[PDB]
Amino acid sequence: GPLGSAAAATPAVRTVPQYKYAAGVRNPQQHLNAQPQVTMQQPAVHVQGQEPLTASMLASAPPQEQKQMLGERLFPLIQAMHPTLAGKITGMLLEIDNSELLHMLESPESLRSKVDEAVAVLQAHQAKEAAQKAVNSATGVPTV
Repeated sequence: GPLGSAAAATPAVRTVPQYKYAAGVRNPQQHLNAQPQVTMQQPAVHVQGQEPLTASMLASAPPQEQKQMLGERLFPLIQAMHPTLAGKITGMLLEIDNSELLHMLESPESLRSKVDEAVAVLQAHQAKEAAQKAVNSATGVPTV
């Protein structure tokens, strides 16, 4: 790496790291009939809306909301990823394990994978046994 941010030691700064570790534990059958272009496994969902919120968006406001839109502007965006399951997801992303707060700002996919994952954590902390008694740690008058 050029600067002292990450650590991977790879001159291949063109492609993204292989985050998909395909283990060869399964039985490698034939099914080698996939030569032409595959149009399946991908619905007809084009991009009609605008650019969503993520790490890229965060880096778009270095001297502005570099540490804000990550969990204070993503709210209207999460509702898209999850059935209006937001309201706390991204807001949590500014207080989660902290590692998700870092990865989300460093990857245009982390903010999404860590958000969706934080959802599993939000639901487990919502109406579950993770009910908090402290009501003074909450917000008072919502700003705009």
